[PDB]
Amino acid sequence: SYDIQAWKKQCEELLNLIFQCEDSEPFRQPVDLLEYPDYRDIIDTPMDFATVRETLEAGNYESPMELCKDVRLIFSNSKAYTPSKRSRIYSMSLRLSAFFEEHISSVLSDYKSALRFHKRN
Ligand SMILES: COCCNC(=O)N1CCN(C(=O)c2cccs2)CC1
Repeated sequence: SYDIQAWKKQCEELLNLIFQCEDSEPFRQPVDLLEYPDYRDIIDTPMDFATVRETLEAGNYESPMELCKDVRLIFSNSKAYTPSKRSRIYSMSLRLSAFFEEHISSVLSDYKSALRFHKRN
């Protein structure tokens, strides 16, 4: 299954599955500072799923590993901001992270396999 470009549409599909999840509700767009005045005291590099989709659709990811690093940053930002491990929004992040990781694993494997096949000779 050696298509080097297949990851992109697979990532567009998994973003659609994430935008149909109620658990993505907090992570679709940026944190408003009026609501969270200290957010940028704690979080150096904001990230949200609309920004990930924009970066993909513009052609500014070279690999699904780059997309995966930004999605992971959405979840580490929630872990760094939460004042408790049992907050609503951090709890939503952990379920959404599990869903993401379950679905991205074959996208990554298939892409890495395709590059190795390309380089074989
Ligand atoms: C509806 O969503 C609006 C945009 N998102 C947003 O305001 N936030 C998600 C990122 N945040 C967090 O993960 C945490 C908050 C409380 C604990 S963690 C901080 C608030």
